[PDB]
Amino acid sequence: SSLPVPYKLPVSLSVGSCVIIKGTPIHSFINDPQLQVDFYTDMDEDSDIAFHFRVRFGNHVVMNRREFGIWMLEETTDYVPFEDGKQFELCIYVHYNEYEIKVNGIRIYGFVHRIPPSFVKMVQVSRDISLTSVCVCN
Amino acid sequence: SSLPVPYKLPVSLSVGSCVIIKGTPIHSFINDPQLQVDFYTDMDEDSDIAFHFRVRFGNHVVMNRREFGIWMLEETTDYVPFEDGKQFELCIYVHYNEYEIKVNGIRIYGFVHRIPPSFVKMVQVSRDISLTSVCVCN
Ligand SMILES: OC[C@H]1O[C@@H](O[C@H]2[C@H](O)[C@@H](O)[C@H](O)O[C@@H]2CO)[C@H](O)[C@@H](O)[C@H]1O
Ligand SMILES: OC[C@H]1O[C@@H](O[C@H]2[C@H](O)[C@@H](O)[C@H](O)O[C@@H]2CO)[C@H](O)[C@@H](O)[C@H]1O
Repeated sequence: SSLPVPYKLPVSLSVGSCVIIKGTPIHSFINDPQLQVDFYTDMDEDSDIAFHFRVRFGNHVVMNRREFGIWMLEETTDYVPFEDGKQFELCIYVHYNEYEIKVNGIRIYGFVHRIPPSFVKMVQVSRDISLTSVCVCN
Repeated sequence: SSLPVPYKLPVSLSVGSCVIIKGTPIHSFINDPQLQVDFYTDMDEDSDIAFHFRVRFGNHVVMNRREFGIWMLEETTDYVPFEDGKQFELCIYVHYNEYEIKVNGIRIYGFVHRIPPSFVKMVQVSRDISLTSVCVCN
C-alpha cells in the first residue's frame, strides 16, 4: 500500500468538492473483503459521521450516518460494480443536497445530506484494501 | 473562473502531499499578470507563511516565508516556463525537506522547509488568474 490503512485524512469539504480514492482489495471476492469510507465530523473515531459507506465486495453496499452517537436508518444498494482483484476508483462528489457516489466511473447512489457537508473534518478509509492514492479536488 | 479568486482552501499537508493548481492568466504577458500562492499557517491572512510563491509572468518568480510577521530572505528564479494566454498546471509537492515546484511538468525550484509543512492550514491562490481546479493529493 502507498498509504497506511486505516487512513485518516483531515479535510475541509464544501459543495463542489470531490474525494477520489484509488485502491485494491487485499482478498479475492470469495473471501468477502470490505471497504469502508467514513466522513467524520472530528478526528476522534467516536465522533458523529455525516456519511458512512461500507462495501461488501461482490455483495452489497450499506450507507448510514451516526448522529448524537446513534446509527440512523440504514440505506443499501446491490449495485457494486467493482472487479475482483483489480484497482478501483471511488469518487464521492459533494453536491448541494447529496453525496454522489461513483464506482469506476459509474454513479451508484446519491446519499442526501442530513447535516451540512462543511461539518466533515476527517475522511477515514478503512478495512480490507491497499490504497494507491486519495485526492480531494475543487 | 470555476473557483473564486482569491481562493482560500483549508488544508492539512504532510510529507507526500501534492497541491495541483490549474488556471489561466487573465492578461497577456506584456501586461504583467501575476500569480501568487501562499501556504498560510492559519485562515487569517496576517498569519505566518511557510511558503510564499509569487510569479511575474514572462519575468521571474519570487519566493519567501513570513515568520513572526516578518518577511525573511527572498529567493528567486528566472525559470518561469508558463505560456502566454494558455492554461498552466502548477504542482507543489511536499518532500521531507523541501517543497518541489513544477510548472507544466517542469521542476523549477526546491524551497526548503524552515517550519514543518504540517503547520500549513490554508492555501491561498491569488492575483491575476482564473482558476480551473485545485486538488490536494496523497
Ligand atoms: O448501518 C451501518 C452500520 O450497520 C451496523 O451493522 C448493522 C447491520 O448492517 C444490520 O444488518 C443489523 O441488523 O444491525 C447492525 C447494527 O446496526 C454496523 O455495525 C456499523 O458498523 C455500520 O456499518
Ligand atoms: O519576498 C516576498 C515579498 O517581497 C515583497 O516585495 C519586496 C520586493 O520583492 C523587493 O524587490 C524589494 O526590495 O523589497 C520588497 C519588500 O520585501 C512583497 O511586498 C511581498 O508581498 C512579498 O512578495
